[PDB]
Amino acid sequence: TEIEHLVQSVCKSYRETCQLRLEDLLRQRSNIFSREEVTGYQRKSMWEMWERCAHHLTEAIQYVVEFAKRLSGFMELCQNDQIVLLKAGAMEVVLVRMCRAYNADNRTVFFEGKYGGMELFRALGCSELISSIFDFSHSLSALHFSEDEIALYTALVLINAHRPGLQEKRKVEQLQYNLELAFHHHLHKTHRQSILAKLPPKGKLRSLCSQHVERLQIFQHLHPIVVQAAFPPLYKELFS
Ligand SMILES: CC(C)CCC[C@@H](C)[C@H]1CC[C@H]2[C@@H]3CC=C4C[C@@H](O)CC[C@]4(C)[C@H]3CC[C@]12C
Ligand SMILES: Cc1cc2c(s1)c(-c1ccc(C(=O)O)cc1)nn2C(=O)c1c(Cl)cccc1Cl
Repeated sequence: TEIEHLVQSVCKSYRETCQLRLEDLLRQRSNIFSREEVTGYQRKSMWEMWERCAHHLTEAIQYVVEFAKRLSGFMELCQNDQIVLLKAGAMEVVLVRMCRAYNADNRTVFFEGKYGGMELFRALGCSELISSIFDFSHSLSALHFSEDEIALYTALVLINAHRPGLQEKRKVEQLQYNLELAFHHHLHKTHRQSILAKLPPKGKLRSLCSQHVERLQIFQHLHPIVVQAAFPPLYKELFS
């Protein structure tokens, strides 16, 4: 019963913070940037595409923070542990969330109101990183994640008692074990335990996210965006 309540409260936090509705993303699959619109994005300055992408990624991060803040027990952790878990996992969650807005049939992503391929981002000059982000979304797309699966799986991406630097490791372990039981219970109930052998290897998500954040840091160093900072303790760890 506590476990059914936890499934309900994780799914509710996800629903309130998912940013884009799955029904909207699936309906808009036929709404694809024209050749003319793609060329318009490619001709934009590296620095304007950077400003647009940095602002979208900031907002995506801020929704993952509100998601974490609404997870049962997260706000009862010490601030040090909250920041450790968000600093390690918030961008891993953004990259997982991306698969909902990715169409494997044509290798497009929902960006600024329509679907486009990775060639939309040509001006940024990051083709190998962007290709690795699209390939990651392409792998995840094969799971056909349900909304509840993405919610419980992303909760576990964040609530990981193995992150270095935790001060109350036993408190994070308690949350982790309850979220693992919630997730395994839900998969059993839905006859979806077969996704467990297909989830990304932990190291893949960590290295891809580490490369992504390092690229964002390089862009931010060369051309700082102004951030609407909502979570000062976490902002202070990423920006300088
Ligand atoms: C490496 C940097 C400079 C470039 C990254 C380019 C691409 C991969 C970025 C730029 C804007 C990003 C999107 C911004 C917002 C969201 C909404 C979120 O709900 C899921 C991920 C998603 C859909 C992001 C996917 C990745 C994305 C499309
Ligand atoms: C694990 C994390 C990575 C990451 C986080 S958290 C944040 C962030 C954002 C907002 C707040 C807040 O207080 O509103 C707090 C944190 N930005 N960010 C980045 O990689 C990033 C981005 Cl998205 C854009 C430009 C430069 C950079 Cl470095």
